Amino acid sequence: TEASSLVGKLETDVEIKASADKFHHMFAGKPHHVSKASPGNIQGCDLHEGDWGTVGSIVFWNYVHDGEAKVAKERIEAVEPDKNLITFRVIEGDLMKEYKSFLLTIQVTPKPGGPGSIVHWHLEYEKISEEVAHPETLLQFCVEVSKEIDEHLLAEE
Repeated sequence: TEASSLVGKLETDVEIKASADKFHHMFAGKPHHVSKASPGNIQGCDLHEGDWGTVGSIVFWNYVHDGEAKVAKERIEAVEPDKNLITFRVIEGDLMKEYKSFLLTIQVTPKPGGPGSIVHWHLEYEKISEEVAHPETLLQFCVEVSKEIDEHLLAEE
């Protein structure tokens, strides 16, 4: 049958130990990062608290994973402050070579109970063609972010 509509989607739910409240906390102007010992340290402007206006925000997340420098190129498409929702748009052209549009939305809310929060991954992507698209790659992207963000929040106060 193939992707008859060519739009494909995949939805997965990852469980985290990180509090949804503690995740939601990143949308506030204090995630803990200070330019200290800097009376005028020139190295560019340190990436601080979001002042990009939330929607339309383009930020880059850079991390080292297995010795490789991994960077995520993203654009905020939509954010629910009350529902704790964040929609990521792919901007990287590399991923655009398999999907002519890829949108992934995550929502972190309490689900098992209390601090137990589940991250709902909602992925929607338009196949350029079937053999061209590889659903595998999105899941790997999701899992590697899930574990990082969870542990990064656990690693912090």
